[PDB]
Amino acid sequence: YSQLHHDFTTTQVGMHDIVRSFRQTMNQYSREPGRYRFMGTEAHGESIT
Amino acid sequence: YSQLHHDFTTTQVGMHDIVRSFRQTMNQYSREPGRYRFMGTEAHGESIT
Repeated sequence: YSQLHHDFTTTQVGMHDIVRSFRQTMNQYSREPGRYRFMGTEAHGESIT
Repeated sequence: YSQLHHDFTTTQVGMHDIVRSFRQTMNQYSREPGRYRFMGTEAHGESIT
C-alpha cells in the first residue's frame, strides 16, 4: 500500500457532504435540551490540515 | 492542455467551501425582502454531475 500515491481512493470530492449528511440525521434527536448527540471522527494519520 | 488528465488543477477538495463562503457574504445584503442577491456560476463543460 505504501508503494503508491493514493489520490483516487482517499478523501474524494463529495466525501464531506456524506459526513455532513450523517450529522443532519443525528440532529433530529438532539433538539431536546440535555440530549445532544455527539459525533466524532478518527483523524487522518498523515495530515493535520 | 488536452494531452493531460487534470486531476490536480481543477475542482480540488476545498473548492466548494470557498464558493459557499461567497454565498454567506452575499447573505448580509439579501435579508430585506425584495432585495435578494442572486448568485450563479458557469457550468463545467465536461461533466453534468
